[PDB]
Amino acid sequence: PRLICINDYEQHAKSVLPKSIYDYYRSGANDEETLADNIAAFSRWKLYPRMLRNVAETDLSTSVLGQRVSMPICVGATAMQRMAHVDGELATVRACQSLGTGMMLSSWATSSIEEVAEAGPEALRWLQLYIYKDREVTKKLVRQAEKMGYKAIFVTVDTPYLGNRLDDVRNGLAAYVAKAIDPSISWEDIKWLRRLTSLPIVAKGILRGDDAREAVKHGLNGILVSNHGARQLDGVPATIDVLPEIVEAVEGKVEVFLDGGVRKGTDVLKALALGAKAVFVGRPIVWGLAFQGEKGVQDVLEILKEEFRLAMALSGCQNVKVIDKTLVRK
Amino acid sequence: PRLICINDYEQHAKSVLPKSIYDYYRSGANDEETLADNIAAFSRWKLYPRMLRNVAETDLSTSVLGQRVSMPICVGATAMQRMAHVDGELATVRACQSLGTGMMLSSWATSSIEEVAEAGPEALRWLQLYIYKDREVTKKLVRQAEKMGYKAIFVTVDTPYLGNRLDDVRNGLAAYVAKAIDPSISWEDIKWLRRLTSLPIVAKGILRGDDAREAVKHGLNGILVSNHGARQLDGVPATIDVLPEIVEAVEGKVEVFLDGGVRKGTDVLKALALGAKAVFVGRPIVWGLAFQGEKGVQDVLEILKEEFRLAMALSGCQNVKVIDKTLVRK
Amino acid sequence: PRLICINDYEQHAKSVLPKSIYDYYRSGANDEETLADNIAAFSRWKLYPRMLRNVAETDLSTSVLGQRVSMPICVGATAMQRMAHVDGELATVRACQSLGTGMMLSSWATSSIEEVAEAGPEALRWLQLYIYKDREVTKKLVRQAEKMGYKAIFVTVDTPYLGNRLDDVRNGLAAYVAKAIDPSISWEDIKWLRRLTSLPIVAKGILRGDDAREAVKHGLNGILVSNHGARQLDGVPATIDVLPEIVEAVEGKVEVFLDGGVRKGTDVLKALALGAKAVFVGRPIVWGLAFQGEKGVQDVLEILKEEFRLAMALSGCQNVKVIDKTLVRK
Amino acid sequence: PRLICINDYEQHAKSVLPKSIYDYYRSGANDEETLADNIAAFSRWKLYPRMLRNVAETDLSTSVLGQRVSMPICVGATAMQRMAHVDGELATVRACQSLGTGMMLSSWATSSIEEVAEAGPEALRWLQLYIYKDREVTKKLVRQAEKMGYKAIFVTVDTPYLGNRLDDVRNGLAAYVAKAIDPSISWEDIKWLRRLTSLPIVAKGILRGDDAREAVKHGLNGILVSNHGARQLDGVPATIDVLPEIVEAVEGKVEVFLDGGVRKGTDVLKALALGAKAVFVGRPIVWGLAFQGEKGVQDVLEILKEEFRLAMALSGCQNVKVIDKTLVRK
Ligand SMILES: Cc1cc2nc3c(=O)[nH]c(=O)nc-3n(C[C@H](O)[C@H](O)[C@H](O)COP(=O)(O)O)c2cc1C
Ligand SMILES: Cc1cc2nc3c(=O)[nH]c(=O)nc-3n(C[C@H](O)[C@H](O)[C@H](O)COP(=O)(O)O)c2cc1C
Ligand SMILES: Cc1cc2nc3c(=O)[nH]c(=O)nc-3n(C[C@H](O)[C@H](O)[C@H](O)COP(=O)(O)O)c2cc1C
Ligand SMILES: Cc1cc2nc3c(=O)[nH]c(=O)nc-3n(C[C@H](O)[C@H](O)[C@H](O)COP(=O)(O)O)c2cc1C
Ligand SMILES: CCCOc1ncccc1CN(C)c1ccc2n[nH]c(C(=O)O)c2c1
Ligand SMILES: CCCOc1ncccc1CN(C)c1ccc2n[nH]c(C(=O)O)c2c1
Ligand SMILES: CCCOc1ncccc1CN(C)c1ccc2n[nH]c(C(=O)O)c2c1
Ligand SMILES: CCCOc1ncccc1CN(C)c1ccc2n[nH]c(C(=O)O)c2c1
Repeated sequence: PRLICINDYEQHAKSVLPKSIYDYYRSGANDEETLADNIAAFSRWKLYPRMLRNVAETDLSTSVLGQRVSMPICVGATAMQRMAHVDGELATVRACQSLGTGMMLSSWATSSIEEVAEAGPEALRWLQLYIYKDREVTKKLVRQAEKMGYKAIFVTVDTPYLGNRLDDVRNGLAAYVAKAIDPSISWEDIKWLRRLTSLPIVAKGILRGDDAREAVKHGLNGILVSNHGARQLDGVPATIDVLPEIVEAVEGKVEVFLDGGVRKGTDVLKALALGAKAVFVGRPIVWGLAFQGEKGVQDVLEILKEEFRLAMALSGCQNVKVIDKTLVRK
Repeated sequence: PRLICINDYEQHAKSVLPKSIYDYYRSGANDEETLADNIAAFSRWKLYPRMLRNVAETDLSTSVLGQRVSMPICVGATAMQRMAHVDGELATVRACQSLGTGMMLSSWATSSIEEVAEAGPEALRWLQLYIYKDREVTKKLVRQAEKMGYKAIFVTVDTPYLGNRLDDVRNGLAAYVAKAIDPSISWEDIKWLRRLTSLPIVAKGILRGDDAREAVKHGLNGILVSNHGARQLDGVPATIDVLPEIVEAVEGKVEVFLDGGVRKGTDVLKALALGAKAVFVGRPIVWGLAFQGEKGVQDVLEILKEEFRLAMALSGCQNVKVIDKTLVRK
Repeated sequence: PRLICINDYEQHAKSVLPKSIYDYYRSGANDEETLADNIAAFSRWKLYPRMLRNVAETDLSTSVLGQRVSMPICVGATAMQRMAHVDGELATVRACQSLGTGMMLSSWATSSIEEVAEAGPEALRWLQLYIYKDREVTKKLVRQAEKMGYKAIFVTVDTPYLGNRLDDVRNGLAAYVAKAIDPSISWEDIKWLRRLTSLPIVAKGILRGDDAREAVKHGLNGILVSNHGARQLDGVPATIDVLPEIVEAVEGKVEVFLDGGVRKGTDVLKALALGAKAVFVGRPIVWGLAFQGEKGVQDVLEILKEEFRLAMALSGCQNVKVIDKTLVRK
Repeated sequence: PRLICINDYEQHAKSVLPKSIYDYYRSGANDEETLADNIAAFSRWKLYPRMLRNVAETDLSTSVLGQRVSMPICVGATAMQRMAHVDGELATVRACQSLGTGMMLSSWATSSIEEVAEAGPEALRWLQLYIYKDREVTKKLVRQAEKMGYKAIFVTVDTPYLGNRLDDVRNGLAAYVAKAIDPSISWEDIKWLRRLTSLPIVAKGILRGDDAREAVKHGLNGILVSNHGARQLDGVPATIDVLPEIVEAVEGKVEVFLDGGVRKGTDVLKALALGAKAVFVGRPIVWGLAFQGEKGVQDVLEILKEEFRLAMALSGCQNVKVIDKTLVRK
């Protein structure tokens, strides 16, 4: 069928995936208050476009942690991509290479670090890391990322335990993940990881300014403002609503990124107006895989790219450097 | 059937137009957040009527850019009127002549500038203009408007590219329009147009006070606060909500007008209380054409006129000069 | 059937009245924004009950314009009561006599001033007045009210013209009323009426503090904060929301009353906490007549009385003198 | 069936109880505005979790009125437990003994004070008291609570009369309760009860800071911020919304508790962040009994315990002493 926006990709995925797999991907934690809010919050921020600026030649390119990208829209870590499409993470990395954007690989990816680097040798690639109770396997992942040309580590800090998604309980794996992830992870473990690698490290899952300041103090290189796609603690705010406090807190010392609820080009524009360098998408990528593997991911990323180009042009922004805080008001 | 308010005209149009044509007229951009808000915002502004003022002889007349009109309710530019009714823009201009109000003719009208002036020789007529990549045809339209007795140019400034209306993609023309409209349009092109004609020029599609001030600085003669009927950038505010900032910004130097969401006489009263000189209606006119051509447009304009008369009388306003800011609070 | 609250009476009335008659009674003006708000606004004001006050002997009695009543809940003027029940206004006045509360008789009542006084000789009775273009018949009504033992005039000031209720247009009388009511009514006509009678006069339909102050300056004896049951100008605020401004404006010089949306005993308590002396009910009385004439009106008034007694007791109020502004917050 | 959250227990109870019994348990007063708000209010308070704190060993234990409990989640008084399950209050007290939390026994319990103490000899048990018109039976209950090892009296102060639950009227007992409960109860009766027993006394049903201060002045030992599960006066605020004012008012002199709307572990966390020592649950316990008596109550309490453990861990709280006001914002 004819899919023209990200919601059409979700609707198609619901129509072709087994219910248990669609529910795993769609679900948030508990009553899904934050899942609704990640989307509703973007709608509350209103755009104040400038007219007559000359937007004939819109340039979406930017950089993430010193590496050039084609657009401020990157693929976030999502476990279990092979349940959406046989090609899983290799399909995703091939789409990212085509688009000129970066892929954050889950540390629970079915495809190995090496396999993804072999499928996307020229793709910008980052590794998402959990600090596992087994620090030997944690270290081995970081060293493999270094050796295979990955350009940053995104350490997930909001998952001492996995969240309670009610459909997953109504429909093994979760127990095996709980056995592996360390609930004792502290700032001392961040000091260890900062000593372990010279790669840029981003703290993924920060929601408070004081924690963002502590990440800067520990010599990390970025914050990804994230509520884990509303899958961890329900009743946290929308990421777009905490973004301004986090940008204020880090005083320009490190790049700030956002995920959670990005579905449209205007969502990207609002996040950049509030000070994010770039945004990451989770579920939209899975819906792309479910439609048509590599070509479906490419289509989702091209829809977001073109929606973002149009939103930039209609708001009077030739390039991402002129996106400013006066474009948005809540 | 018996149609007694503007929403009844829309419902009738949905019942008789081909789905693709109804959807073209009804649709807003993307998720249609602004389309809903243009209407909902009017409901948030509450009326504080004065009693016992003597409203036996209500006078709705006013002026637009120095020309007398019967009511502060005028017809906005809407392309493709011949898809609603065979008589298209000639039906509309004949209704405007009957009512004593003005018609803004789209520059993509099926009827020529001359043909409309021949159908409505005594009608107040304005030309809506896009600055086309072809500046020769742009100049020719302005000269034809001058020669055929049009009294102002409304230059549309919010359309460097056309918006993404999802139903139009689900259901050629849009490509031909994208080929013609210039995305490079800047304030330098406004200086060119201000030098090209002595007619009054109104900037249509301003949403920011700073842009309104720049339009005054370039010697334009009015601002039409407009989000293009919520068809361009989705997630901009409702026009009624940005109107007060724009009125404040221009410090009484030029007339300020409003379109977007006007469906009822109380909408007209709220816009005038917040400082608009007059309001324009888009979609209601198309629904009038779909019902009964000239007589349907006349009926829609008479419903709005009489709703407005009643709202003025119930709020204690004998004429538009006594409509003041204390009538409304958000 | 078993009707235990005012909404059950409405539901029963919808089930037994001809659609055109139910719609006439239920309807508000235009899109019915104020009709919804008159009810929703009461829900936004929250109650802060005091505990342990000794509410064994609750006393609901008060006074209206110097006359004792059994409860601060009185019957408002509603035209056309004989369309709900053959006994119409005689049923209503007999119920008011039983309850010990007052009845405001519409000046468009089917039963004459004399007939109502004959049915309810010991009932507290007031006359609602329109200043008719025919000042002779206006004067004759006031003199008949004086002669037949009525204790006040409620002059309706929000109806220069009748409102636009869409169902009445979809389903004669309205034209005959428009022919009779004077749209020229001004404060000069209030000076005339204040000279015409020594009875207490209440201005019914004031929504602004400045108009309330003008009513005090003209020697009127009360304000009834009213939007005519949301049937006149749509998009005015809820009466409960403007009540505090009007109470503030009159500085205790005259009694302030409220109608619009009273359906429950807690509505009565909120209006008294915000400074109203008493409240009036319109539609609930008509639903009572539709159920069972006099006995139905008596039942509606007894439900409101007992709901109000319970709300007073649960909030720690022994009598209406201890109802204070700290009981409510918006 | 597989019940994994408290709402699933309610849905199951609706499926197995007679409608009249389900409606008795579910219902709130009048239009049930407060019943909806007790739940909606928790959703408006947002959580600001701290990351990287080391939550490997979460400790939920606390104390209530000097007695250790396993978790800050206790069973509130609910009359008529034997209508949900044959074992009624004996099932409930056996579940509380298993969990290591306390049970507040209704003074209208079917099981006697002695019978409950015999079923749960090692359970933490409190008596909820009404001051009955018969002060002899009131005194006898307090003495029996003392003799049978109960550790506090919760005196209910928001019930001079029972509330108006509309389904109970649509579907005897209520008349017998109205005959027994004294509407004259004042602060003088609290002085009497404070002289009658040396047990800790908690005032249950306070919604105002000034009343909370008066309870402290009368030598009571705690406040239970309660609106009686929204069953008394409708249109009072949600308990979570008045909690902060009550905590502020008592200046740390006495413990403050909350009930009303607790359904999830994040509700418990929000109440403790705003200064409650512990929370009580009413309806969830009845749904547990309806499912499977003692084992159903145990399951409900274990679901709340584990939800609360997870919410504490995901918010960076090792124990209840580190739960602070910066975790929440409205
Ligand atoms: C199915 C699924 C699997 C995910 N797996 C991971 C993971 O393994 N590691 C991780 O750090 N984040 C994971 N996330 C969270 C995402 O990285 C990101 O925070 C979130 O998906 C963004 O929200 P969105 O889905 O609304 O874009 C996952 C999210 C989803 C929906
Ligand atoms: C079907 C349609 C066609 C339109 N065509 C034009 C156009 O050619 N030029 C223009 O400046 N505005 C155009 N507009 C925008 C209107 O001039 C106006 O901004 C808008 O219709 C007002 O909102 P309303 O439809 O809620 O009244 C169009 C709007 C619609 C709905
Ligand atoms: C059917 C109907 C007839 C009414 N007739 C009159 C009238 O003749 N004169 C008048 O002053 N107000 C009239 N009112 C307005 C009421 O006096 C009062 O303002 C309103 O009914 C109160 O709102 P409620 O219906 O929500 O209680 C009427 C209202 C209704 C619903
Ligand atoms: C069916 C039912 C019976 C109750 N019986 C009593 C009672 O006998 N005494 C009392 O003090 N509170 C009683 N309550 C109120 C509870 O103690 C508590 O305030 C309320 O249930 C908490 O709200 P929740 O049900 O949302 O948890 C009762 C509540 C319900 C729902
Ligand atoms: C149909 C697939 C069901 O896959 C699961 N079901 C239950 C639990 C875990 C998984 C998958 N795994 C291994 C992970 C691993 C790390 C993760 N980080 N975040 C998430 C998430 O889902 O939000 C993670 C999921
Ligand atoms: C059934 C008719 C489909 O007509 C189209 N369909 C798609 C694209 C364009 C058109 C019509 N044309 C030529 C224009 C021209 C200028 C415009 N300015 N604003 C609009 C608008 O629709 O908001 C414009 C539309
Ligand atoms: C089925 C009955 C239809 O009765 C009508 N139908 C239409 C118009 C008038 C009436 C009734 N009349 C005579 C009046 C007279 C004075 C009034 N003041 N307020 C109202 C009101 O309805 O709000 C009034 C109605
Ligand atoms: C199917 C059972 C219907 O039980 C009733 N029906 C109506 C009235 C009373 C009861 C039960 N009784 C004796 C009590 C006694 C004290 C109470 N305190 N609060 C409540 C409450 O329901 O909120 C109370 C109920």
